[PDB]
Formats: sequence, C-alpha cells, structure tokens
Amino acid sequence: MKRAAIIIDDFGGDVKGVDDFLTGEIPVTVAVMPFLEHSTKQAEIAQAAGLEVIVHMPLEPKPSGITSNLSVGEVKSRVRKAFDDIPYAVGLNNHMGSKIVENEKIMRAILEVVKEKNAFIIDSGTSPHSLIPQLAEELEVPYATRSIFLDNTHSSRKEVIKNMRKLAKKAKQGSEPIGIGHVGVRGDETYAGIRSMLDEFQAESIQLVPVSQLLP
Ligand SMILES: [Zn+2]
Repeated sequence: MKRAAIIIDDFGGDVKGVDDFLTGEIPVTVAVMPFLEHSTKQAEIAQAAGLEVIVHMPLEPKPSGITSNLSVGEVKSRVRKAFDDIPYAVGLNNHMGSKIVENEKIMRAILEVVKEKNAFIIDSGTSPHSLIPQLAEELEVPYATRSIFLDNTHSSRKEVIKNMRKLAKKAKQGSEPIGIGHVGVRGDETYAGIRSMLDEFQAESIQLVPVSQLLP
C-alpha cells in the first residue's frame, strides 16, 4: 500500500456536503472553522464517526479571525479559543491567509499556540514564500504542505475526479501527498466523485489515511 490524505476545509456552518462527509464513509480529516453556530458540534460528530479534526483558522488574504492589525497577545488568545472551540482538534490549517502567512510576527504567535497544544500544522498552500515551514521547523512543530487542489471556487464532479487521479499519480510515486477539498456551495459535487473514486484508489493500492499519520 501507499498512503495519501484528504483534508476537507470549511466545516462549521450548514453548507452543502457536510452531512455527507460527517457520516465517515470516506477517510478524510475535517477542518472546522471556529466560532460558527455548529463548529463545536460538527467537531463532535466527526470524532464519533471516527474522523480526525483540525482547526480551520481564518487568516486575512491580500470573524474573530486573524488580521494584520492584531497584537501578538490578541493572536494567541484568538488561537487558544479556536482550539477550545473545536474539541478533538489535533492540528491546524490556514483558512486563506495569503498575507498573514508572510508575517513573521503573527505566524510566530500562531505556531507558538499550536505548539502549546502539541498540535501540528498544515500549510494549505495559499502562497508562494509561506513562512510556516521555516517557523514550524524552528519552533518544533510538525508541519506539512498541501499538494493540491481537490476543489475550487467553481468546481464540478468531473473536475474533482480529475484531481483525485492527479492525487493518485503523486501517491503511486510514494511522496504521500495531501489533497484539499471543501464543503460549501460546490460541496455535494466534491463529495460525489471523491466518493466515486474510492474503489479505484483501493484497486490501485492507495490508502486514505488521516493527515496526522503522514507526519512528521
Ligand atoms: Zn478554507
């Protein structure tokens, strides 16, 4: 066998795809945005269905989220509450954060809380000289980066199958990639088609695995 992991971002609210993923037929890691009406509960349902859970942390691109204008103190406080809000969370993922992720001061604060929680961090590859690898290597926080790309702002069932197979290429090649998809508007589409590709993955000896298992 050869391993790969899928993270599904953007849980927390009642958007398309969440019930489907939360039954736990597919081996995905659930990334919950905190402070939403159902953040805590979806986290609790994911755990009972046997799915790993991480915090999907809202950072600003180029809403008690992480903005450029926050003190280090305010950042750590916000991230501590997000972990409290998401039970079972073993790690953290960056919701967007194009700009915050080039900010050493604030990214440092974030990774310091992550370490306090003995958690890891996944760089959901929002951009292009991310500071996470460097920072997570110094502070001794396990980290890994997205490979793709499951999903997008305007994605279709076919398009998702096409990216599952790309994911498959990288996996047969043995580099243990991480795929990232989304619940939300396009979100039944990404469940359908991830689900439709499980048999093929099994057949080509690829196993889906909680992202944690593919650290350090
Ligand atoms: Zn997101």
